[PDB]
Amino acid sequence: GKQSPDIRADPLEQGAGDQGLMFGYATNETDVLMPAPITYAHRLVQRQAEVRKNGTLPWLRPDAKSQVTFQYDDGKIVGIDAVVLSTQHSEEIDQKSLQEAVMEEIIKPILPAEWLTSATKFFINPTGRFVIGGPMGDCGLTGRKIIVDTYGGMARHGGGAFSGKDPSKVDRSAAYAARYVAKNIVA
Amino acid sequence: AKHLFTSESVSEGHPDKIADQISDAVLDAILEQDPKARVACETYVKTGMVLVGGEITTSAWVDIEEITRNTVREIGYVHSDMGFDANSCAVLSAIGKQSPDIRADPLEQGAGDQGLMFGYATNETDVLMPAPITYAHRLVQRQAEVRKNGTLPWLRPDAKSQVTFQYDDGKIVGIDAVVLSTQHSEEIDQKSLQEAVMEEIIKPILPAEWLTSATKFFINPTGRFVIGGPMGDCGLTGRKIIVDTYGGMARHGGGAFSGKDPSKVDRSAAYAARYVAKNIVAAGLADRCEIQVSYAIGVAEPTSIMVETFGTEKVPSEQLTLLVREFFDLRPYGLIQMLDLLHPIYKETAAYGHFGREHFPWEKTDKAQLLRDAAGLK
Amino acid sequence: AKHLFTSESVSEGHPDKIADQISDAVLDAILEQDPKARVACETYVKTGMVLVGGEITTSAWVDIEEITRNTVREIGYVHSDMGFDANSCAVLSAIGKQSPDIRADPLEQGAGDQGLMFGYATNETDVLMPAPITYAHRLVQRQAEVRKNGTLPWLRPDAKSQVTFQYDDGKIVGIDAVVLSTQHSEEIDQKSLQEAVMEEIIKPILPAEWLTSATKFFINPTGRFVIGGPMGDCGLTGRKIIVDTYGGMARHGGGAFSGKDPSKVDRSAAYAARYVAKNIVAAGLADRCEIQVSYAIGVAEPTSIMVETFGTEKVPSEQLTLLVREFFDLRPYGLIQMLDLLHPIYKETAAYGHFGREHFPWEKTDKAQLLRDAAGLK
Repeated sequence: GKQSPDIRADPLEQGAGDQGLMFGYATNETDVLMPAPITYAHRLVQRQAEVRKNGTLPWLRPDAKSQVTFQYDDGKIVGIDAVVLSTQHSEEIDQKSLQEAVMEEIIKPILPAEWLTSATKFFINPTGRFVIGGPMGDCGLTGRKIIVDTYGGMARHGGGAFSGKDPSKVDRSAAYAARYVAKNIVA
Repeated sequence: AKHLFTSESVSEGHPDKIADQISDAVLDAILEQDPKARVACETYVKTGMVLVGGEITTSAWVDIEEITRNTVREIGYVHSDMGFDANSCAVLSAIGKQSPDIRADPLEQGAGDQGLMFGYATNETDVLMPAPITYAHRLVQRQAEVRKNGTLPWLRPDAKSQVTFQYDDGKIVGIDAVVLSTQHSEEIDQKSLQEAVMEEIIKPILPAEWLTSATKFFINPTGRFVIGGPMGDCGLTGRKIIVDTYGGMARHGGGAFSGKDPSKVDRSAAYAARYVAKNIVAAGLADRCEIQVSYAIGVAEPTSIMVETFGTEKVPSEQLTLLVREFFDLRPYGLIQMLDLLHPIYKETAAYGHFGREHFPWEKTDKAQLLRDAAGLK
Repeated sequence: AKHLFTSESVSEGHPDKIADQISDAVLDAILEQDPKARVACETYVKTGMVLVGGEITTSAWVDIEEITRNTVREIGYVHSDMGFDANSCAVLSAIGKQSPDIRADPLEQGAGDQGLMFGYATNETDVLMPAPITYAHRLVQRQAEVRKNGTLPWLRPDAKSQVTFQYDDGKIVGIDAVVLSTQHSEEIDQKSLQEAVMEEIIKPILPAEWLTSATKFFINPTGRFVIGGPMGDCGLTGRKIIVDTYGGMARHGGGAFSGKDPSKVDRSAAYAARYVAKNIVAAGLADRCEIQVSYAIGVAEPTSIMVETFGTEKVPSEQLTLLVREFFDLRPYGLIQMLDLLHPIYKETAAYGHFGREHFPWEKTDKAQLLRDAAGLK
């Protein structure tokens, strides 16, 4: 539903267009001042898209999910306890060869080798074949993945979705601003 | 160590809560006929249409349009002057129904999908919930109660609340700001609305000792609120997850609840995590407890279980994790068995929070005594 | 040789006519900016939603939702009590817009699609149209006129009419049955509605000498008609083609008009066929004339031209077919050039028939004198 913009007070005195809660988080755990588990979770799926697009593994398909379980000890990471990488592929590739390729080409280049011990458990497509996915597999709505966007489970969240909102709405800009002040305080 | 904490809640007339109630109304209708059904319902609510979609694996027959119109009609949208009419709105169904199939151990079923679930419980309140979210729910719940019983006939379903509590050394000492945006009819003037809302909603709910002269009240700060509901803003299922569980007081896994059958760990495990978190606090093991359970799709046992007591535990932390694994069966089917979730009781849980109301299966503290004896606290 | 003939018409509030007006309102908006655009708009109207779809090849920017709401609002659907609200209805757009491309003879362009087009004209009426369809349109048009100007404020947009004429040796001698179903408000009682409709609609329109005692009037035969319009029944573009052109008096090719730009022969050739049929009758060549033009997609010249005079021709039939080819350029672009169809004038043509109203380019009898001289009838 498109409308028409209208047409003298102080611009900085504009009130918030809607109420809400915004949370910003920052920790010196990582270089980019972010929780470690969420960063490496993003690396795996980002690596999957990178490998699929450049042609290293042509049989990959866009849909993919990752899940990394980190083992802390006195507040410091000492290893990785479980890695889950569910990816959509084509019917051409067999299941056994998919696990070998995904492990060697996605998990190995990303995660540090010292964390992956023999006690680490890998779950690469635990169910089986994953050929038809994407929108057909499940419905998709805007703002249903807010936690994986911001920090994962490491930090509290206000509950306001980001995507599809212009900066004038505090549900998005204030969350960016809260992260901005949180990062500067830690930095 | 004074610090202000804020939590908010929305009424059942909010567009994001209409979708949640419609999704769970469909779920409850299916569970009445086929308790073992698989339901994943997503609802999109626009200015004049309701789009109900998802994938259903059941042998039950339900009339989506009849359920949707009845749900909206019960909320109180009866004519277009309110901005949405239940009797004259488009109800499109995109539901894809399938047929259930037909010997191993039922408790060994793997999780249908991966995800993170967080459970939280604190001895701050009687119901073992964060205080700010409970009173935020009270205001919007009081608004619906007053509107329906006829005390204030000029109220309309859509309403939002936001309460800012002033902590001091971890204890609440007052309320710093109260915001109550409500939808009304054009009959009532703005000045009389603020007097009535303050006297009839805020006063009966919030304790009088917290409301001092320094408390700031924002009752419809913008102005008139006549046309609201779906016309004012779009509504989607699962956009209000934080106001459902705990507000901002606790971390959240990111999985929506409404429209999902108990067989999906995105909902049952969150209830189960709250169940074990409430029992640990109720047993006196910790003042605050936070539980994280993680599942991998196709795997029965959780990939990780984390208990956090924020340094308020009466027993060593590594002992608590053993107790959680010993007593509570956290396998995906074990959650259903230990909570009896296969009943049509999810219509009521999609209105003013899934937690804190004692008439729910996951809000029972029955294993609290067993845990206390196991920990040897006498 | 007495025989009863019946024709019917529907008001602009009918669901099948709302879709036609919405489709042509979109067409007129596009033609104002890009006259050479290609528009094929299909509209589906349901209880609370309007779905506008089609393929557009233009460089123009239009707001479909604003156009649709304004069109429905002008009809008179303003609140949900009528069964449909223009301000609170879902307007979904499925329009697929493309970009126009950028040297042969323009008149040699082939037809964009194949089809059959029929044109008809008879000297029975002044406007050279069948009598039953003209008076059927008068009743519904009078109903809208009375409702809007405030003579009968309790009327509502939806209305249908049906008049049964009694012929005798090819001449009308009376009216045997009049049916006028109209939508009203719950305020008016049924008995008073029939007296008002009969006195204020049927009496001023139909000639008094035709309405004898044997004439049967059916004014809302069922009963109350309060909720109608889109809620009562679905509406689609092109479902009322017969009531648009001639009723049952003439054959029809089956191509819908509303929502199609003039470049498509499914609309322009039907206008052109009526144009040549009206001129032949206006020239005195025949009392009744029927023209069929058939195009093959990708071919300029029509595959077949048929003239039928029903044995009422003043010149040999094979001579008429030569005259039609000589004077009228029936190539797909020749129709536009000889009728000046590239103007936003199609909003008015989608309400009470595309034919019989003299303010239309295809209703002009300018080549009648030329045809009469060519046939050598002095």
